[PDB]
Amino acid sequence: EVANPEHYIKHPLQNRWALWFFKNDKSKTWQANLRLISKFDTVEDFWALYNHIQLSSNLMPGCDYSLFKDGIEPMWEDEKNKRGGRWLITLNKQQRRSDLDRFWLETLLCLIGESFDDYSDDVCGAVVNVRAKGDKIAIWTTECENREAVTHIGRVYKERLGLPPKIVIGYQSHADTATKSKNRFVV
Ligand SMILES: CNc1nc2nc(-c3ccc(P(=O)(O)O)cc3)n(CCOc3ccc(Cl)cc3)c2c(=O)[nH]1
Repeated sequence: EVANPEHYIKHPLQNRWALWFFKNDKSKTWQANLRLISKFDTVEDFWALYNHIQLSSNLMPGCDYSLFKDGIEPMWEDEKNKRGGRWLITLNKQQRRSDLDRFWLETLLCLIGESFDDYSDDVCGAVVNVRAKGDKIAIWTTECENREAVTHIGRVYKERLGLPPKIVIGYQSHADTATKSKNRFVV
């Protein structure tokens, strides 16, 4: 006597995500430049979000997007972030053209579609940096000492972007990034 959900039910993601924007407006404190766009926990709502906002390639230099599981703030300071690190994809300025938007989207669909299976717990979120000096996309993991997790994650990622095995990508811990110029792991 009830309706068959398939038709009218939204498709719930395994997690609620929060999309954040950072605009480099040099006359404000960094923490205050970072602002929450919106949150979503369903497939339909993700596409509503993605489609109504600018492609990463059309953001001006010094701006960022990032997507984090709800309750993880997208900064080193977060409880789930302080012991962690990231897989860094350094894109040059010719890959802003052919790669950026599809690397970022693939990243988004990796997070919310939980492509890391078991390891999906160690995932916190991801960041795309638009810079004049060449762009960045990073995946944040929770613990920079879970080698089995960190490296399987980084390897599924590399594969999921379609990167050839010539290209190596490195994982830096947050404590190193936050204090320094170097990779804990490479794939
Ligand atoms: C003490 N508070 C604090 N300051 C920070 N400064 C950075 C940071 C890291 C790298 C670069 P770069 O690529 O220009 O070299 C610039 C700044 N971060 C890391 C997060 O960055 C994010 C940027 C944008 C978004 Cl949408 C999310 C995170 C933090 C942070 O986590 N906490």
